[PDB]
Amino acid sequence: EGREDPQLLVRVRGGQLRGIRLKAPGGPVSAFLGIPFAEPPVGSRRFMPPEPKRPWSGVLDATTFQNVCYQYVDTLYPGFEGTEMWNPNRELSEDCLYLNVWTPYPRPASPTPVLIWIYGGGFYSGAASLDVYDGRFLAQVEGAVLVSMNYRVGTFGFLALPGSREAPGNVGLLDQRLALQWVQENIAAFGGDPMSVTLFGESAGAASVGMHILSLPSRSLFHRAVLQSGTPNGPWATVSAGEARRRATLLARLVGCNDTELIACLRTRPAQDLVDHEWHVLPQESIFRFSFVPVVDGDFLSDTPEALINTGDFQDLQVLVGVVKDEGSYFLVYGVPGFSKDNESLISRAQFLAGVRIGVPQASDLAAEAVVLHYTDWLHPEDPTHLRDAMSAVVGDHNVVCPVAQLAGRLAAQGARVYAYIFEHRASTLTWPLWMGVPHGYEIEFIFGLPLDPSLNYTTEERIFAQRLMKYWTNFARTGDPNDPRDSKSPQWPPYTTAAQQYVSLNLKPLEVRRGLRAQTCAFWNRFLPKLLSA
Amino acid sequence: EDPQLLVRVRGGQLRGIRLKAPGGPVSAFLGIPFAEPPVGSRRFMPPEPKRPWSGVLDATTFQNVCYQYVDTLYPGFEGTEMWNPNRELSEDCLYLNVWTPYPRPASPTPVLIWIYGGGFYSGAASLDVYDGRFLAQVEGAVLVSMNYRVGTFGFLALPGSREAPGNVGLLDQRLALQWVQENIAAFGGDPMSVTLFGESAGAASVGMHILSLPSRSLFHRAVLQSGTPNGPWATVSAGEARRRATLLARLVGCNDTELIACLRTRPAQDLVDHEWHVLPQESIFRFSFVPVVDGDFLSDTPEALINTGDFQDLQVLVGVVKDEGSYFLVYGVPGFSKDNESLISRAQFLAGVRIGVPQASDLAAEAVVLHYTDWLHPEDPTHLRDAMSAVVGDHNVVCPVAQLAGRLAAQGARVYAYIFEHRASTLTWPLWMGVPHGYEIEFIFGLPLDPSLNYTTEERIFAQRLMKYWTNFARTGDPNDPRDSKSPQWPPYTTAAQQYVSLNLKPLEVRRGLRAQTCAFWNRFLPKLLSAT
Ligand SMILES: NC(=O)c1cc[n+](COC[n+]2ccc(/C=N/O)cc2/C=N/O)cc1
Ligand SMILES: NC(=O)c1cc[n+](COC[n+]2ccc(/C=N/O)cc2/C=N/O)cc1
Repeated sequence: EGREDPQLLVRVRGGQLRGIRLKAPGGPVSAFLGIPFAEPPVGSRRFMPPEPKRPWSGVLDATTFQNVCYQYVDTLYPGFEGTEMWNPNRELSEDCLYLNVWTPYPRPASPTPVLIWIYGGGFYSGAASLDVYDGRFLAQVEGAVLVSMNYRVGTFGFLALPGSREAPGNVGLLDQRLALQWVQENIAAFGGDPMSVTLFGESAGAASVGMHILSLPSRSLFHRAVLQSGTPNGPWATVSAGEARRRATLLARLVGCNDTELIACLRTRPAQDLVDHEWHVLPQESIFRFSFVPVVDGDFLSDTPEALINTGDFQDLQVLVGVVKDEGSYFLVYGVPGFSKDNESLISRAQFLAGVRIGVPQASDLAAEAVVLHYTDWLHPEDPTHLRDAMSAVVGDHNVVCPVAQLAGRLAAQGARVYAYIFEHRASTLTWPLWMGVPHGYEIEFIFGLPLDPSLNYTTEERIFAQRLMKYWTNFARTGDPNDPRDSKSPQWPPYTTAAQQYVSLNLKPLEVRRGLRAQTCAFWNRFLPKLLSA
Repeated sequence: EDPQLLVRVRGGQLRGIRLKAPGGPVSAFLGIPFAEPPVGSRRFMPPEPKRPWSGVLDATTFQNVCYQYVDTLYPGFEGTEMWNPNRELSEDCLYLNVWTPYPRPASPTPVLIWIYGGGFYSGAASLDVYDGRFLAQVEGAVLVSMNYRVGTFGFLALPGSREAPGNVGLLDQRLALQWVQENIAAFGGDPMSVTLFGESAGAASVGMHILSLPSRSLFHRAVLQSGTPNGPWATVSAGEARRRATLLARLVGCNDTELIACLRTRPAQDLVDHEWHVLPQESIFRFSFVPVVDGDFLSDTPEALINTGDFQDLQVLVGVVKDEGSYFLVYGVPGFSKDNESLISRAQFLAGVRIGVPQASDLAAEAVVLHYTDWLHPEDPTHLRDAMSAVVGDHNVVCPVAQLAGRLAAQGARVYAYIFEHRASTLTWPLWMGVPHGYEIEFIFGLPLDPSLNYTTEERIFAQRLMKYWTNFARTGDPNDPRDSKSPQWPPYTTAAQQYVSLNLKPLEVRRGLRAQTCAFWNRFLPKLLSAT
């Protein structure tokens, strides 16, 4: 204070922050990285809801990203950029309840709609500091205020002994909520408009967006929601209390540990230890299942997300939801024998039948067989390309595409304004093999405008496309309508309705309007497969 | 005394009639007895060979139609009456007809034996659509069609009983086949090129002869139009037969002997009267008295027999029409009538599915419903109505044909498949029914060649192709024109390629996968579903 840049000093409820002038392609952005928003959920506060960050004295340095929440680091393909980019890029620490604010520089004159990013990562990983989450471009180019919060992933954030006091579960969501509160209270200090807060996120982040939609206390904290390749409903995003309990207790067992005693013990265990074992607690060989995820606690989540979407009403809600061309593929290389990033993963019907059990771990044989039955191309039932692609499709449809359909469906049905997309563009920079197509999580860098960074080798059409997506997103943030209110030479993105089921393709090509998110196959997943469990 | 019209078969002498076919004359020997009238004590009994007769049996007129339900749902309406008996009903109806070229062909000629449909409860070999004159004249075929007992008379089985062993309508047919073997040379027929062909139940029977050992020496090729021995309707288990028999017997006021005797006492029409009360569910495309897995004629389930059989010295021509199921929707599926577009509501669809797949558990019905629902257009009646048509067609004919065509090929039979896509210009059912069950027969039999029938000339030409495929198939085991390169070729249906041709007014187009996905559902998952629940 005195010699430094007047435009980078902001006070927030917790006290004084000094941010950083960051270079974006189009010019400078204000950045306030690693702002604490909670008391470090450390020591005795492990598993506990976050507590509001106690005000600090002097100026907090908000110039660099803070610690990433303690998490499993993926090491299946070490060195590989396609997994590296998701890996923590800051120190792993339980003290990681920090959030990031990008805004134009200078900060916007008039209150500016807020985008709050919630990262995915299966609820066991992710960090708002990942390069693909860099909000400088949306800040710079769209003049948006962008906020991303770390929240506790894995056990630290989602280990629950439901009903207990010391590990009530969902605290990762509560961290998220707490940041959302933080934005309400503090965002105006940055020229953010607390009255125009959009949540967007992807994979688990989307599920988290969704759960905020579905959780009353969160509802007053944002106005519009974007769920990219994630939904709070679906087989992966939550667990029953019983399952949470069973997993928490087994994880306990596995590290050597009445809920207090158990949790107390868990709290004496080193972070790493918990991480080291978080994945041993899954009931089956699974892909796209994660150990510690939001629990249906009958608190944060009053009931199952399934119920909550089926029955709640979503009047004041505008929701942009969508999927990528290939939700499944990514998950295939991490547990489905046959699959790899290093070959074309042409599998056998055996390997498929197998992968279906892994992909749909919750399936009884009959269910699994229905899956196989549905996805087999009965012309080419032995066809490795088809089976590989089917396997992709199964995992993607089951965990992402169909829940998204269900979600957009029920949401529209219940008077929410829903825009739907399928993002069909494969980053020209993608390092995954062509077979994986546009895999889970690979629209994010476009939404964020990474292509705008010339030093990132994206093609010029990827820059144009990036701005387009950024337009959509920020338009949607701004108005609850991704559409450019002026510009109408460009085709409209109709709301997804139950009657029309319209959604747009997001390619390099202009918006193509399609009907039915896998309407047919999703009938299978959303309508039939449930009934096949009931017997 | 035209000696062309004069044949001596084993049983004595026949006087045929010289019939005019559009391109010349044919010898028709109609009303030829091939079994002792299955009357009186003989009712429900296997047919015994007709006793020899004195003098010259007038064989110029069709004989009685086997005693069957006459359909009344739309009286006077050509669309239904065309299937109704066009002769006097009578249990005394074990006669076959032979058309031949006139003159009697010089060299032994491939015989096609037609087995009519009629759900095993009706049909007759005298109906115009089974007129063998065209195939005799145009294609030089010796064409035989028998009557075989239908309904209770042909198929009321008290399995294991002496006096209603079951499958006697099939035995009737087997007898006609023996009769052809024993007699057809006398007509110029080649008892070494006998091709059975038939539709609906006529196909199931054709298939049942494929599946029945005694029948195998009685034909070489088989053509199964729009029906199969496998599948939901063509057979019943012994227990279900017994059940329906005993039930029918209850309904007409009656150990097996003591019961059959009583059924024996009953005027035909009394049996026919109650023939329908005996279906376990409010069904469609389900018939009360059908061949029974008796462990005898059918040593095991057609599925068992088609899964496990060896079929490598067998050629089969199988196919379906575009709308197998539609026809059946008007006969018990609320909301369907030939007298509107039958645009149904979602509810009527879920309902018209427990009637179409009557044996479905709610789960299986739901399975069917979710499968057939166009989720882009979930409530659009045009779809629901077509899906209904589809459900019933696929369930009953298409997919059964699929499994059959698949199993036969797998197990070494040479198989040709088709989907018949041409709707007759003269069709009397409304358009929404498309190409209903049964409506390729007119074409195969070459009826469009009779100019007085007001078939378009493009249909005349089509009929001719079909007759040519069928008779080529009859001649050679291969429907393809054995000299004629300007194609395309009808490839054998194989389990790999699953190729089959559309028969329509365009040239053959080869499609692959006979509703592969949908039949997957029907032939793979549905069994598993009910096979648990
Ligand atoms: N802690 C866990 O539950 C866990 C940890 C690691 N994996 C495997 O990491 C592979 N991987 C890598 C990236 C993603 C994407 N997440 O949004 C998902 C996955 C999981 N597939 O089953 C699964 C579960
Ligand atoms: N005896 C019976 O089981 C019976 C009698 C009459 N019908 C009604 O006739 C309508 N109909 C008319 C023609 C056909 C075609 N058969 O190949 C089939 C059907 C049956 N649909 O459920 C059905 C069963």
